[PDB]
Amino acid sequence: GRVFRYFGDKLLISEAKQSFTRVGENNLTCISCFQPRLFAYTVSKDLQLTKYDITDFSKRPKKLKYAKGGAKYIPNTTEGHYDEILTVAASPDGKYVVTGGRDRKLIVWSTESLSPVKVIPTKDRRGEVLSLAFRKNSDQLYASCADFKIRTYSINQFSQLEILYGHHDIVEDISALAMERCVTVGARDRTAMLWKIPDETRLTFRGGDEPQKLLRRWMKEFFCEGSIDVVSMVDDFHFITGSDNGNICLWSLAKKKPIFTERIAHGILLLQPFWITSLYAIPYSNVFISGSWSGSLKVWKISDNLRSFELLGELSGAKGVVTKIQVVESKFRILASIAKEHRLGRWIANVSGARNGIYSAVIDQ
Repeated sequence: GRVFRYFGDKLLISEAKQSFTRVGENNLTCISCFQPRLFAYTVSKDLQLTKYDITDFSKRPKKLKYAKGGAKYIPNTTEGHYDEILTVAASPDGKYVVTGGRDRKLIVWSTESLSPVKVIPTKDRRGEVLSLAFRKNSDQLYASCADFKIRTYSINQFSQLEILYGHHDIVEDISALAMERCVTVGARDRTAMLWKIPDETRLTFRGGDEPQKLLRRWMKEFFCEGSIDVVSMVDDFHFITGSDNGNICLWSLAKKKPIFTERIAHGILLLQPFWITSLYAIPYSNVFISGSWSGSLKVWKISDNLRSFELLGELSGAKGVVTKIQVVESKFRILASIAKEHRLGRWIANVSGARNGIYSAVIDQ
């Protein structure tokens, strides 16, 4: 279960085909893609869940069906959303799509009819759902929540399996592959945590390095980190994080500190760095994609020795706040949800080219 996909150098990024599709909704917060006919699912603060056919890389995402929630659904076990949907994940088997958000509910819908087949409450008055991730090739779902807990589920049992404890702030983002494990990030706790579910153990990785101290040890020959916001797993032994100081860090499970750091990865604009608001490592490959609100999607390549990563290129048609990135293949198709606002309501001054919809990029070789 390690990195074996080396197509980073092959990618024809400079000649990528770019498109954008407007939606009549406000503020996409997440996008989830299904891969065996390929599908995408989008959720919005406007309480809309939408399904797209994305199998034809020649044409933009084709809208198939939608379901909108609303005030009607105030109780929390009703089969509809009544507060901001923050996250969406498509089940690996093609049968289910599950949503969650500020109304402290998981709602699992059938992909067939886009109808709610099960509603599973978190049962906590602070348990907002912030992020979802299925174990790959499984029905095991992991939901990171705002009450500092990660909840696990068996989706074809429609039940809650257990609860994981460790974080000391909201668990903003969570990533999982094929193993029965997951990575989470705790925002202001400035930790990433690796949960080995069957071993009942957990690794803890710490950021939040004092700049004066960093400068002090750099003189042996920058920007304050206040939150680690995003995370993505590249293989069963490595992962990447993104912070609100622009840092993209590569971590190995064996090391306490990051094995590599690219500081202010999306630049600045006395000095303020662009946050990393999106991060997706395509599983077991040497490429990952990063997003902010700086107007482009940065594609990076990891070294074959896994000790560094480097800038492959930029996808510059991606104006707006990138809230989520997914990658599908047949040819790579990058899909990214673009909003005028940050998923969680963090305040963003002047977003250039603010807009609502889905960015698509098709890359060859």
